[PDB]
Amino acid sequence: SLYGQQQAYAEPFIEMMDTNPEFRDKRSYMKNEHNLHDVLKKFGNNPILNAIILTRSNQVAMYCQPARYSEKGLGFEVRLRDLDAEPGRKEKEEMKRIEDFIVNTGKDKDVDRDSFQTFCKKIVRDTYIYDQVNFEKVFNKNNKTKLEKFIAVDPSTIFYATDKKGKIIKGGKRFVQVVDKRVVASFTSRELAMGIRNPRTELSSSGYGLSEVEIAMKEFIAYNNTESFNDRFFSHGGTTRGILQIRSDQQQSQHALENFKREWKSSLSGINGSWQIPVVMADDIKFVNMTPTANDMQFEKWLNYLINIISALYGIDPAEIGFPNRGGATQQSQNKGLQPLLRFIEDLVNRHIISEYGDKYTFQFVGGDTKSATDKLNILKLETQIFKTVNEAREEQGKKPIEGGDIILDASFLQGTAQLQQDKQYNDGKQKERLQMMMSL
Amino acid sequence: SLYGQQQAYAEPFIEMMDTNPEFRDKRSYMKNEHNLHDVLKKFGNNPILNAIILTRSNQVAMYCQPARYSEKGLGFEVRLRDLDAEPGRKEKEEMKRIEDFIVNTGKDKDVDRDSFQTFCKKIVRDTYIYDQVNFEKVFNKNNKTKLEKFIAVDPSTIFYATDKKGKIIKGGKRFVQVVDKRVVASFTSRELAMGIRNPRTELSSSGYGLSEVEIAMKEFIAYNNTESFNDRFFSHGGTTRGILQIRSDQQQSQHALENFKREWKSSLSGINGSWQIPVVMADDIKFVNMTPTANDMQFEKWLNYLINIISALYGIDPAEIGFPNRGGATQQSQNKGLQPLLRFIEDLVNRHIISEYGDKYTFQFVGGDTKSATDKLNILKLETQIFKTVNEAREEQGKKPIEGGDIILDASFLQGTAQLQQDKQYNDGKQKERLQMMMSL
Repeated sequence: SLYGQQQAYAEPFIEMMDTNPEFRDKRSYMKNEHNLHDVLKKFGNNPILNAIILTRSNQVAMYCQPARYSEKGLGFEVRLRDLDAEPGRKEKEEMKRIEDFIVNTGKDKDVDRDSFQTFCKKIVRDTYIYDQVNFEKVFNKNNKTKLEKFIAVDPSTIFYATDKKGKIIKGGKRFVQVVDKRVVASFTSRELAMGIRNPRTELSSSGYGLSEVEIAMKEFIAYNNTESFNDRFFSHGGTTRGILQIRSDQQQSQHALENFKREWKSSLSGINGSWQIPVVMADDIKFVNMTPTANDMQFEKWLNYLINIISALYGIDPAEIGFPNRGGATQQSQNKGLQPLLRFIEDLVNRHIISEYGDKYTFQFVGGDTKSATDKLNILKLETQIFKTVNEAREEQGKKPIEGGDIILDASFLQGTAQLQQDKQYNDGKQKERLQMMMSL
Repeated sequence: SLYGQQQAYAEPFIEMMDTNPEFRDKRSYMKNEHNLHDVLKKFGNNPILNAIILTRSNQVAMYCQPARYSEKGLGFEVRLRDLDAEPGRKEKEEMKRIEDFIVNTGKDKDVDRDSFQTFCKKIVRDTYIYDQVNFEKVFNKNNKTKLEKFIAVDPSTIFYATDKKGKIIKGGKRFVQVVDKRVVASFTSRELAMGIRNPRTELSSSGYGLSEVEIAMKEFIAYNNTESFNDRFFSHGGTTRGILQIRSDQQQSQHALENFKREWKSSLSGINGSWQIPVVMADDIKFVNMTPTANDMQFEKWLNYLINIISALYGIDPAEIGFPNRGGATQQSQNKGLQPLLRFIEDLVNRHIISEYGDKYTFQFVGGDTKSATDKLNILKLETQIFKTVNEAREEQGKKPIEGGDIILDASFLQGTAQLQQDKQYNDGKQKERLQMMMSL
């Protein structure tokens, strides 16, 4: 079963003829194709698709460092789940260790291993080519419970493993790695993640994703063709402006025509000839125009239309990649497109890595804050009216408490205490004079 | 192994026929080419690509000096990792030494060695041509643990070394330098860095990067062709405006025609002839127009389109390099393109150089601050209400404490202490009169 024991079927009830009994084929949406990822692999060098992948992965790479060490606060942090909790002495260190582990992508430092930045750039590229992310989790050999590394794996090699009954394996070796159409490795759900952005309930989708490259493939082909068309004017075309027709009772001999070519070029070619005019006394002379006097690119609107569609599927403003936005206006779309990718990476990290440390922690990317010394002083300038005595503030600075602190900085607070002092001095007088009268009587 | 021992294969399982058993070839994306960097080397003189490389490396060069000595605060600094730590007496000097070492690119001063500026300009050029940065680390001959120099190395000469089993070497001499297709040097991971901006999980990518010159190569070729086309009007073209057809019962002899050319030029050429009109009494006279009356460049939109694509791959505004932005609007893109390059250089420096000094330190580029004397006085003008006595402020200035300091500059603070004084004088009176009554009784 794909998810678990259920009485609704979640896979094709009759076993479709997969090429191999051991794994589920990545069939195209229409089943017109069975090797979809080798189709999509051909577009991974497309310049528009790479402009999208590079702009997004450059945006993502800025978060990869820890916010803890980044004075602007931009980055990621490992945090307790509850905002109300205060972390214990050991929890603060465990969170710092998990942060360090993520940064190093593993327990020890090793320059030969990917950084978290390289990992994120990899999986972003994989999401936007394949809509499939995989990374292997490597556990300590002596202690299978202890995670040592996580490494990104080529998604085109990873397939769901299938039982002889055609059911997807659960609980066992759920995944296989296939190279040259033989299984070279296998993995449990514990050892390999799979992440998908565009899920489907469709039974024949078999749990695989859906690439925008598949959806937009016609548009990419049309783009490629219009690019080749415009380039072939130079690469393959006839640029010839026209034909100079000279006509007389009979055509010139080839010798005559070649020394007429010498008369021409020695008198009229280049800068040296540039403003001379030939005189010719042929019976008639005509020039036939075969091209426009002013050539430029064609199908510009067609290209714009195509790229507006492809950008709309990926959720990017064409203006970000150098194309007119046919909507005619518009940052908001950048935010709307980048935030889901960040959340997807967060979801993967939380489910697969942090879950080794248990549910008390959470991994989140965090933006900066507008909490300068000025802003903190404005806040405390209100908190000292509302809450804080001078000495609480100074203690929060690590500055020694002062005699004459322990007061709120409000004139009414002091006017109250000045009242209460008099109240005390009156009750003291009243009670002492009562006692003195009782002792007199 | 590329990264480390793993059960997922990270390289082509069957050894592909590399040209040499000893190193991994830099195959093109489609494997259409095996000598990719000698292809890319031909574009390193491209004017558009150099306009990008020069504008970026000029932007980067401003950071290269230390912020410590730069009164505007712009530059780099070596810092403790934790923002909460206060550096020890020896740590402050070690950080200054590491800064000096970076500036000098080595232990001693030597005018023959690259400065950090020259190093950064080099590796920026290398990133944007090859997407591969290499620098060698040279250790002291007497003490292999002590770093003496780091020097940038030609990335086109550096290849991954491969075992006889076709596996990339790890732990040993991971890198070789190849010149004239023979190995002239070898390096461990300790002795040579490799940096890559555009990583791939693709098994056949073999750990190498992906140049935008490779992706955009068709666009660069189209650009080159359209430039040659527009130049060849002058360099090679016929600029001839038209043919003056004069016609009569028979063509003039060559002698007649050459002395007609003398009659023409002596009467009509240059400024001297400029406003005279010839009278001619031929049977018929015709002028055939062979070019437009007003010539200008062609395919301007095509060029703009191409450069907008190339700029979008590199992440630069065309307006920065003298082209219309086809998006029609837009600094933000400059920031978005320069910040990743800075972070990449930071990541390389942290992983490879600072790591010799251990994880307690961090290298970062830092911008200036808006912390003039005015801003500091505004901040302290609030801190002296919220936190600081006069004497703490003066001590922070190195100015002697004054009698009548030790007070917060708030009227309520003084009104409180003026209360508390009276409170003391009352309790003093009460307690002394209590004692005097006890002694009387």
